Amino acid sequence: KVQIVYKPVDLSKVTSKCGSLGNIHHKPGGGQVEVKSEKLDFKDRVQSKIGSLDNITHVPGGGNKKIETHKLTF
Amino acid sequence: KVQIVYKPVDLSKVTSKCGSLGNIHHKPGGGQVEVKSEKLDFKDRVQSKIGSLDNITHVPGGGNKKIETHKLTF
Amino acid sequence: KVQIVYKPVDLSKVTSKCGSLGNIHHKPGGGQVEVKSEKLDFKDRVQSKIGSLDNITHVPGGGNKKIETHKLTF
Amino acid sequence: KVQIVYKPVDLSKVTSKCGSLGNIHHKPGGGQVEVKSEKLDFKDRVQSKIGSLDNITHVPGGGNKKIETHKLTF
Amino acid sequence: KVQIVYKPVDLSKVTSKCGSLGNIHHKPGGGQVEVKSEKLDFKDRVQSKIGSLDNITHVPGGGNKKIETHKLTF
Amino acid sequence: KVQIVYKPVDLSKVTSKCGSLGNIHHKPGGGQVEVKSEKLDFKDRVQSKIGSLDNITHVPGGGNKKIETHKLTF
Amino acid sequence: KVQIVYKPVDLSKVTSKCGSLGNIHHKPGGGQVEVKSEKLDFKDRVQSKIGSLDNITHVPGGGNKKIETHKLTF
Amino acid sequence: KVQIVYKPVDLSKVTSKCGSLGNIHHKPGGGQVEVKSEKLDFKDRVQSKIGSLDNITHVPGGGNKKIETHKLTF
Amino acid sequence: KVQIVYKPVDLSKVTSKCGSLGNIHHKPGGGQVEVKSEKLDFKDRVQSKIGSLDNITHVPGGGNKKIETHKLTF
Amino acid sequence: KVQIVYKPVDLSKVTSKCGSLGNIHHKPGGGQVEVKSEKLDFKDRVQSKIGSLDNITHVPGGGNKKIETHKLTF
Repeated sequence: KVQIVYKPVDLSKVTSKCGSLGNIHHKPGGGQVEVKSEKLDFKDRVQSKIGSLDNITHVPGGGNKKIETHKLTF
Repeated sequence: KVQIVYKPVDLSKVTSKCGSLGNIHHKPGGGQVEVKSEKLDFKDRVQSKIGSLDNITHVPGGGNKKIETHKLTF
Repeated sequence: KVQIVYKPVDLSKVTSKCGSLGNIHHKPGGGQVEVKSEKLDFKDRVQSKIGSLDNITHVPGGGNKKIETHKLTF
Repeated sequence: KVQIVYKPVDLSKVTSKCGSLGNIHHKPGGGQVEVKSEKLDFKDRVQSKIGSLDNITHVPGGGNKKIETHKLTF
Repeated sequence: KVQIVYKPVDLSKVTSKCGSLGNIHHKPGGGQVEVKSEKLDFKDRVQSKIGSLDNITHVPGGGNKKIETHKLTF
Repeated sequence: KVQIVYKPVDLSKVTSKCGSLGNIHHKPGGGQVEVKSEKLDFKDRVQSKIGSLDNITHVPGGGNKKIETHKLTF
Repeated sequence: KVQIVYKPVDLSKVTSKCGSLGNIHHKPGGGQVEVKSEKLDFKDRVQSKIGSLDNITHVPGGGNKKIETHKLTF
Repeated sequence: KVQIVYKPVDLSKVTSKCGSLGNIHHKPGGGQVEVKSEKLDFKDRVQSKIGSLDNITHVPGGGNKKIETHKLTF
Repeated sequence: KVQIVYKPVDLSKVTSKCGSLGNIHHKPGGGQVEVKSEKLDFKDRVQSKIGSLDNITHVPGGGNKKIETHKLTF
Repeated sequence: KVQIVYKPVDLSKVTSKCGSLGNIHHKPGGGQVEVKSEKLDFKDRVQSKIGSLDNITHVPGGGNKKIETHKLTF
């Protein structure tokens, strides 16, 4: 006889307050990416990024995160 | 006899407040991406990004996230 | 006879307050990335980033995180 | 007969307050990355970053973290 | 007969207050990274960073951390 | 050339919570009021209360009040 | 050239919590008020209360108050 | 050339918590008030209270108050 | 050229906590007030209270108060 | 050229905690007040209280007070 009770309780908070957010300047000089290759052989669950240039501005009013995993294996 | 009870309880909060958000300038210089190759062989669940240039501005009023996974395997 | 009770309790807080956030300048000089290769053989759960240049500005009003994992194996 | 009770209790806080945050200047000179190779053989859960240049500005209003792991193995 | 009770209690705080944070200048001269190789053979849970140049400015309003691990093995 | 920008931001709150409010007894003994004169001569925006015996019970579930005035004169 | 920018930010709160409020007894003995004169001559914005016996019970669940005035004169 | 920037930030709070409030007894003995004159001559913004016997019970769950004034004169 | 920047930051608090507030007894003996004159001549912003017997019980769960004034004169 | 920067920062607090507040007895013997004159002549911003017998009980759960004044004159 096996009895398993799984009842975690979560009443947590992840929060923020901000009066004013601003005057943000993202102005990098432009750059160069040069990639030289001959043969590309990609097999079986392969993930790739080749030859990439990017500029990202991310300014959320709050970007709080809560990540939660629950796993029960019997 | 096996008895499994799975009843997690979640009353959490992920929140934010922002008075004012703004005056955000994304003005990078333009760049260059150059990719040279000959043979591209991509097989079996392969994901790729080749030769890419991008500019992303992301300014949510709040971009809070809650990610939750529940898995029970018997 | 096996009896397992799993009932962790979480009433925690991850929080922040900020009056004013701003006057942030991201203005790096542009750079160069040059990659030379011949043969790329990527197999079986391989992840890669080759030849990459990037500029990221990340200014959340608060970016608090709560990461939680619960695992029960029987 | 085996009886296991797992009931940890967490009422903790991770918090911060900041009056004013700002006047942050990220202005590095541009640099160069040059990578020369011939054969790239990547197999079985391999993760790589080759030939990379980056500039990151990260200025959260608070970026407090709480990381928690709960594992019960029977 | 085995009876195990696991009930740790945590009411701790990790906190900070800061009146004013600012006037931070990150302005390194640009540098150079040059890597020369021929054969790259990476197998079985291998993680690598080759040929890398980076500039990171990290200025949180508070970046307090609480890391906690709970493990019970029977 | 005159430019006036009036853009105040208000995300405030005035609030209350009360579990239970009650068993309030207003039972003053009766009294007497006597006012005597020969002539009343009232002119030009006169406000008056003469000879009064009022009994008032005021028990709101909350009587939170917010008064806000915005005036711009040019 | 005159430029006026008026942009105050208010994320404040006035609040209260009360578990239980009660068993309040207002039971003053009755009294007497006597006011005598021959003539009342009131002119130009006169406000008056003459000869009064008031009994007031005021028991709000919270009577939190916020008064805010913003005035810009040019 | 005149530039005026008025941008105060307020993230303050006025608060209270009370478990239980009560068993308040207002039971003054009744008294007497006698006021006598022959003539009242009131002019130009006169405010007055003459001959009074008031009994006031004021028991808020919280009577927290916040008064704020912002004035800009040019 | 005149530049005025007014940007004060307020993250303050005025607060109180009280477990229990009560068993307050206001039971003064009744008294007497007698005021006599022949003429009252009040002019130009006169404020007065003549002949009074007031009984006041004031028992807030908290009567925390915050008064703030901001004045900019140019 | 005149540049004035007014940016004070306030992260202060005025607070109190009280376990229990009570058993307060206000029971003065009744008394008498007699005021006599023939004429009252009050002019131009006169504030007065004549002939009074007040009984006041004031028992807040906390009556913490914060008064703040900011004045900039140019």
